[PDB]
Amino acid sequence: KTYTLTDYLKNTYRLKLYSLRWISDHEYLYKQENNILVFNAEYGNSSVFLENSTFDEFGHSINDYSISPDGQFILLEYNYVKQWRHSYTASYDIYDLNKRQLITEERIPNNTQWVTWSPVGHKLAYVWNNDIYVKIEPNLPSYRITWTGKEDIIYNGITDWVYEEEVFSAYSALWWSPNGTFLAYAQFNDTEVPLIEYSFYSDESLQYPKTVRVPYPKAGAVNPTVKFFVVNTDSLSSVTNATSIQITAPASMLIGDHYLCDVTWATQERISLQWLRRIQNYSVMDICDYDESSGRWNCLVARQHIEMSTTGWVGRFRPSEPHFTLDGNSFYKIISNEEGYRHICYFQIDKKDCTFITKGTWEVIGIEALTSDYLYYISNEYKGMPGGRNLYKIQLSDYTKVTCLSCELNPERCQYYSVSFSKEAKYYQLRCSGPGLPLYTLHSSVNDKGLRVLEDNSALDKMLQNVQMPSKKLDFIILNETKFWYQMILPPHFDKSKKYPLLLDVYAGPCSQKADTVFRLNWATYLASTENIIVASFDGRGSGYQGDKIMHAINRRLGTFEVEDQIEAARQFSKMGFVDNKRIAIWGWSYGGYVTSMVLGSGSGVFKCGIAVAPVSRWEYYDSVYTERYMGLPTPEDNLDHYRNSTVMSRAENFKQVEYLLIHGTADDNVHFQQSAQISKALVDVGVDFQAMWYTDEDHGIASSTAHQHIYTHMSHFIKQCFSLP
Amino acid sequence: RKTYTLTDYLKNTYRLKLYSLRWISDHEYLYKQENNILVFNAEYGNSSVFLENSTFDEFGHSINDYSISPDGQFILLEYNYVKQWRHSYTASYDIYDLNKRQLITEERIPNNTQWVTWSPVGHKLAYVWNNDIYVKIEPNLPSYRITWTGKEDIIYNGITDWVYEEEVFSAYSALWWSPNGTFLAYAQFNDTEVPLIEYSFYSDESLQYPKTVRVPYPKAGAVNPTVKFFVVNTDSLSSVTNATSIQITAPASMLIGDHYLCDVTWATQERISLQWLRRIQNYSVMDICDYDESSGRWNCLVARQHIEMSTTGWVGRFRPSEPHFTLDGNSFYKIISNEEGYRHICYFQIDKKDCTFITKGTWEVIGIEALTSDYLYYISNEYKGMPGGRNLYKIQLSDYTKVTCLSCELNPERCQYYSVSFSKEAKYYQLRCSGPGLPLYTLHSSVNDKGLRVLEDNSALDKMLQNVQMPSKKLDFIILNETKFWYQMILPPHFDKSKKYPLLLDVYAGPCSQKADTVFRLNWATYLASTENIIVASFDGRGSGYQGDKIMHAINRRLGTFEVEDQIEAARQFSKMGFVDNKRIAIWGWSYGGYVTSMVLGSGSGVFKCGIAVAPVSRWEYYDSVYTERYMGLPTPEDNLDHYRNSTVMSRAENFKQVEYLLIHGTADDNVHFQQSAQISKALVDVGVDFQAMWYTDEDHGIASSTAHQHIYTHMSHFIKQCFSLP
Amino acid sequence: SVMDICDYDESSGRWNCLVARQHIEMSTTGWVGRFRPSEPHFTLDGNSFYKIISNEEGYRHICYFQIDKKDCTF
Ligand SMILES: *[C@@H]1O[C@H](CO)[C@@H](O[C@@H]2O[C@H](CO)[C@@H](O[C@@H]3O[C@H](CO)[C@@H](O)[C@H](O)[C@H]3NC(C)=O)[C@H](O)[C@H]2NC(C)=O)[C@H](O)[C@H]1NC(C)=O
Ligand SMILES: *[C@@H]1O[C@H](CO)[C@@H](O[C@@H]2O[C@H](CO)[C@@H](O)[C@H](O)[C@H]2NC(C)=O)[C@H](O)[C@H]1NC(C)=O
Ligand SMILES: CCc1nc(CC(C)(C)C)c(CN)c(-c2ccc(C)cc2)c1CC(=O)O
Ligand SMILES: CCc1nc(CC(C)(C)C)c(CN)c(-c2ccc(C)cc2)c1CC(=O)O
Ligand SMILES: *[C@@H]1O[C@H](CO)[C@@H](O)[C@H](O)[C@H]1NC(C)=O
Ligand SMILES: *[C@@H]1O[C@H](CO)[C@@H](O)[C@H](O)[C@H]1NC(C)=O
Ligand SMILES: *[C@@H]1O[C@H](CO)[C@@H](O)[C@H](O)[C@H]1NC(C)=O
Ligand SMILES: *[C@@H]1O[C@H](CO)[C@@H](O)[C@H](O)[C@H]1NC(C)=O
Ligand SMILES: *[C@@H]1O[C@H](CO)[C@@H](O)[C@H](O)[C@H]1NC(C)=O
Ligand SMILES: *[C@@H]1O[C@H](CO)[C@@H](O)[C@H](O)[C@H]1NC(C)=O
Ligand SMILES: *[C@@H]1O[C@H](CO)[C@@H](O)[C@H](O)[C@H]1NC(C)=O
Ligand SMILES: *[C@@H]1O[C@H](CO)[C@@H](O)[C@H](O)[C@H]1NC(C)=O
Repeated sequence: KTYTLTDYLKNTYRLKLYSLRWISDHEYLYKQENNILVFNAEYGNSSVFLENSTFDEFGHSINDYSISPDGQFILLEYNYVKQWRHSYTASYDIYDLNKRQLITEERIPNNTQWVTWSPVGHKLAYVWNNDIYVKIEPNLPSYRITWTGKEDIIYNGITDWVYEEEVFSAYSALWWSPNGTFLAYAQFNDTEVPLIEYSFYSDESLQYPKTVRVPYPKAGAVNPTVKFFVVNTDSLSSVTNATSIQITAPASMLIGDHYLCDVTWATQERISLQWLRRIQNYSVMDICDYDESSGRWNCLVARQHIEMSTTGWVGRFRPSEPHFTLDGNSFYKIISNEEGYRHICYFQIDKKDCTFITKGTWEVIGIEALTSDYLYYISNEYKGMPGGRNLYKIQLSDYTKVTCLSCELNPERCQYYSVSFSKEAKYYQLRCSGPGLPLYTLHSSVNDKGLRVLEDNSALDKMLQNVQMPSKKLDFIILNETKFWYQMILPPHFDKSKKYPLLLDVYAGPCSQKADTVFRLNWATYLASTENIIVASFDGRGSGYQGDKIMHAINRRLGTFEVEDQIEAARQFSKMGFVDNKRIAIWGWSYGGYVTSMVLGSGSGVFKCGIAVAPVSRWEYYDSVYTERYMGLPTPEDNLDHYRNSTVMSRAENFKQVEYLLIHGTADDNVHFQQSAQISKALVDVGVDFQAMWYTDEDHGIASSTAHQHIYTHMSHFIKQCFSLP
Repeated sequence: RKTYTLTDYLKNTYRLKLYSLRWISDHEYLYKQENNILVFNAEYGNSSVFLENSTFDEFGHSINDYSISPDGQFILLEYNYVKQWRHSYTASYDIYDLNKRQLITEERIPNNTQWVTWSPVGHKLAYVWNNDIYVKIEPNLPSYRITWTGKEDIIYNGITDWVYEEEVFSAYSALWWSPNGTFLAYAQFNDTEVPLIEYSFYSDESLQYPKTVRVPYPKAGAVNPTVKFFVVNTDSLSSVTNATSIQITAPASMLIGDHYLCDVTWATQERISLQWLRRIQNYSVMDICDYDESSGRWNCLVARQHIEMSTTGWVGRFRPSEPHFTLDGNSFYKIISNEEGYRHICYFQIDKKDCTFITKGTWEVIGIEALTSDYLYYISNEYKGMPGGRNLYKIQLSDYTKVTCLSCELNPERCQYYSVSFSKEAKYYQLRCSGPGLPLYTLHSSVNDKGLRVLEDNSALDKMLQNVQMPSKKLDFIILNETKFWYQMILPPHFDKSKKYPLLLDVYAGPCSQKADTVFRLNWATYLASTENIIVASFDGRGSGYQGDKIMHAINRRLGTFEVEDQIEAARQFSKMGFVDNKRIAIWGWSYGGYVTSMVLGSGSGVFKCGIAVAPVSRWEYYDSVYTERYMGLPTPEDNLDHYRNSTVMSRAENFKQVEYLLIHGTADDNVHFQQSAQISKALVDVGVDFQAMWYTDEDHGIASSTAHQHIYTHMSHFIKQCFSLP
Repeated sequence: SVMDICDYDESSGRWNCLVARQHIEMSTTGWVGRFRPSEPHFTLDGNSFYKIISNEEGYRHICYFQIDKKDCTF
């Protein structure tokens, strides 16, 4: 038997996880059953901590919970209503975590946007109607920090649509000081930001469709503006409104449109801020000390470090974050070296030049932990594979003596790692993501030895024994003296003397990686296991984790090299002799939707057919922060010419050679239906037949249980027919 | 050799020729030739060139349409045509003088003018601009502002709001001149509490943010626009003072709740008839209103009121029918359902309560086309007992039993569908013939009744078409409970009853619909029948029109029931007929038809393999109030909510697992909103049924754009071909 | 009246006057200046300037301004 569509859609063969949240440097929590238990590692044992049926009589079903770092209060989250990718709305209730009695008075209000404990003690910070509130005790009246909060126009301590999606990847824009004395926050001003407007059809009982109006800056439009503040949570009278000390952006930033792109505390009294110019090739970091006598914040002009880029933009998606030594007089941050590669720099607060603590033809992925002895980080060095993740440990006292940690713990099963550290890194967890079944293991960083297996996924392993699973290749091809990596999802009982159809699974967007060592049970698994379709993905120009030379390649030049490199990919695959040339398809979601569209638009005649889900159609339609990073401004004096040369509409005439499926959710707040509306219109006008599917009230995820089920069924029907599959 | 292909249909290969004339006097009409516009003498035809097409080019715009003043002195010129809804649009206007030689330059008609009309004699103008009414006594003089209240999307003076345009007046105009252009009567519509349908218009790829279009549109049960009525006196317009308009208020029984103004007809120089309709559309009232000098006001005497009601259904076919006053205005004729339920001509006296019927029978009068003093002229489907035929009749007024069929016999093989254009006092008439053969336009005298000349016999079209293998049309009936129900079939050429043909059921099936008729058409079906060998059939079952009230009011308060079942029963009778492949029977429709199709596909009947729904209604709460409520009453617990509730297509989603479905809809459909199809797709996704969708960006209800018209038919053609396993 | 202080940004090529370097001069008893606001005399480094302004007794005296501080000293 094979891994069917219903198997993927009903999640029969489930990957097991080990999610743990460290309350301390010793103990973590795990939902094992329905209820929460406290685990250790010092003698190794564990005990039952609390039940989801200690709050059975609560009345509601809790969406999430939160522990107050001191361990005295639990914060229960229910009435969850989703907004965008991260933003949402909930009701919150607090318990005296000891007595497990509900805190009855001064309750946190319904319709709260964000809530967060101080890193120590049990202070609260919440956002409600775009305003910031603070609760020193979970049973005392809140202290109202901001008063400017206005729906859709002024966000205090939460992000607007674009800062949520592209800049912070979070709703909240609040940052407590290490020891909970100071609360920093951003305030976003959407006043002149244009609204995207779209209909929401709602339940069928809704007679007249609603119009949703999100302030959303499309490429070139009036962006939001941002101010930054710090407030002292201790000294906080009720007799007088709380005064909030502003920190303005540096001069070189105030001179034109800009973004606040990083917030990192250093000590109780030191905060660091990274600002980005709207043209995202220049970025500045301010370090700001508190003044005990002023009550104010001073960022020294000489202390300003600058992150520049003349080959492309800055960062991978945003400038990298700093990690501060305990004294706060020094920090490490991942940056690009003189020849492309992204490595860790040791900055001395009181000067300009870092020195690189790493070098070579491989990028560092992220800094995971810092002690005053070593520095822990993830990279793709092992076996010079960019699609692999391994955990490394570098000695601060000697930068040349770098010991690996994960790489060889299990080489065959495990080439892709992530790590969750304890509260001071006395222990750490390893998520192995593949290419074998995910493996979760608890280690001690004391003597770097392994403690125990947390999840070896043998349960899933056992019921995958009588399934004919797809296999997976992961290898490079050389193009113009460059290693370009691809992956293949090969059908079981693969026979390279046979000719298999192929689906090119494309994302291809800036700094992407579709060819990795990650193990996945997805739609491609069904396609190979059942339909005997090879599913392949190729990391061409503009993909990530290979240096600035490959990644910046598409700078100001989207819809070119990454599009062209996807076609060349197929040519290479087919010319490996196991591919039916006559049956090659292409598909992608979001950016990949755009690339698929572009390829089917290119007229190369490699591709028989293709699917594009929520594609971009022309870059002016997508949002400023993302689009402008790689494209610039759509003005005649910048890149308006190329914005025009990259629209899918302009290639409508070419879709006559291909069978095409275009799918889009009508309530897609991210990639707007508009984009697909313009593709279809463009196609109609040249007289090309294609398939279409809108999804009423689905967003960019098309993630409703029933919609998800439907879109994959539909696409399966499409691909099979295109492929003459019975 | 060859057949009627898709490109044929789509590229308009075999054109159909019309003869679009405009009467101007009693003996003369206008036609266009080399683009040159000529006047013809009906008696002789010694036709001279009226206005050669070289006069308007250096003038430098696009002459979309034109209009002569009735006295013949001035030509109105329409340009910058920008469409609103079905009828409503906006344009710039220049006036051209024949006598003074050149065009007018001073006090010019505004850009963005909503509507323009001449007085019925002379050369007065009345126009609406920015929802307000203006009058030009002389094309060159300043205009007198009649109304100061008009506010965009809210107060509509002399033009209709969305619903009144589509549903009541089938016009953008709410202006009616008195016969000799002395009085200007108008309606004012208020949409203050009318909710707005809102939808994205996407425009050119150059528009960065989609525009939200917003339109006052009462859905079933929603707050309706209100209506007031006025008459102004144009001869007594003062420059020094604001012109006063006299309000005629609706009768007591109408103000007692929501209502509509449905009809406006001037009777005489100083007499107007107004028909009002209750919101529950089974009770309507006609007011005859006379001017009174010594008061200045208008009086509609209670004793001259005329109630027109229905207990089986609604009043009228779609609206109460219009009066036809005798020259002296003391009497009128109108089509009303009789005691048998058949629509016939009733003769009414202003100063009396009962009418007397002057036609009767098991058939219906379609329209009163002319009324002289010797003859009533009317179109009916009496001939041969074919409800799908239309012929011309004259009633000898002096003895209404003496009736003559003017068109029946002229050419009974070629011609059984007719319409008529009468000259101003009916001295002459154009007869248009629309089927079953090729269209035929003929010009006639009323005195002798002799045919004068063939204006257009489509021989040009006949020439090419005898090389093409064309489908026949069979028009017949089947008997269901000793009731005849008619169908038509577009039969592939060389049709063989030994063979089993795939069948496509072409469905409208709205109230008072008629899909089975004698009209000749060149459509998508002509292609399916000729090229693909699909039998396409249509069937007029219960709810359908021109066959009496018993059949038409059968769906009263019960939409999405009998008209749906009768479509299913049709196909059954069509299989049972012996020349139909059971395994290949599809169904498709547009508007109401799209609703029926969807309702049939979800039926569980299992008769139908696959179906196509274009811009369907999904549930009746989504459609406009005056159409829907005519048939459904209000969606309330007190009226007809349960049935609104049972008659949605969404509640049948589960059953779509049984058919192959294609659901198509334009996004800028202001009529049946894209909403309706959004809710269908969503209901289908929710029960895990696979269907096919196609949205059309910025298209409206007609999906009428050149390229979008071609696209949708090509798309449908592929769906049908696959469903029927055609290569 | 408002004194803007504008710097040439090298990478830009453009000129920029930061709002925090804006200096306001106004009068409640009449017009600002003798016939126009007074001209600034900058110290060599550009960071400071002297200016004749009316003092709180309506007497025109030399005030010492810092580019960043709103308030001067006479
Ligand atoms: C978010 O940004 C908005 C600008 O996009 C800010 O709104 C501006 O603030 C000004 C002061 O409140 C407005 O009015 C000015 O008021 C002064 C008072 O003395 C008058 O002299 C000015 O003539 C007057 N300006 C005008 C043109 O009326 C601005 O008009 C106003 N701009 C807007 C709303 O578009 C918001 O205050 C800001 N919010 C926060 C808290 O940062
Ligand atoms: C259009 O209709 C509205 C009612 O929907 C009328 O507005 C009312 O005006 C009267 C004044 O006599 C007020 O008492 C009401 O409060 C108003 N209603 C609302 C909610 O606006 C208005 O009179 C109508 N306009 C015209 C031209 O007749
Ligand atoms: C991890 C998924 C993701 N995350 C992000 C946000 C970060 C880049 C910060 C991570 C973005 C940027 N909006 C996208 C994205 C969306 C649309 C397009 C045209 C391009 C990129 C995606 C892809 C997706 O939503 O499917
Ligand atoms: C002849 C065209 C037409 N004219 C009219 C207007 C009158 C009935 C007054 C004549 C209407 C009524 N809105 C419709 C119609 C539209 C939608 C629906 C659900 C039902 C009926 C159509 C059908 C169409 O638009 O194709
Ligand atoms: C929130 O929900 C409802 C208000 O409709 C009410 O029963 C309850 O008191 C509210 N609770 C809080 C925490 O304010
Ligand atoms: C705080 O500020 C707001 C408006 O700025 C004001 O209305 C309110 O009274 C103030 N509250 C206190 C306690 O001063
Ligand atoms: C209408 O439009 C044209 C072109 O903009 C212009 O010549 C004319 O003066 C405008 N207005 C009037 C009053 O017709
Ligand atoms: C007529 O009425 C309008 C609006 O009521 C008023 O403003 C105006 O004074 C009058 N028009 C003239 C010019 O007499
Ligand atoms: C038009 O009709 C009105 C009202 O009957 C009357 O005053 C006038 O005589 C008529 N004018 C002409 C020219 O017929
Ligand atoms: C008989 O009456 C009608 C005739 O119009 C027919 O369509 C229907 O099937 C029958 N009715 C019932 C309920 O038997
Ligand atoms: C960033 O990009 C621009 C546009 O290509 C380029 O001219 C320059 O290198 C950078 N601009 C600035 C102001 O730093
Ligand atoms: C400037 O003058 C105006 C008008 O005389 C007056 O309202 C105001 O007092 C003055 N403003 C200032 C800033 O003194």
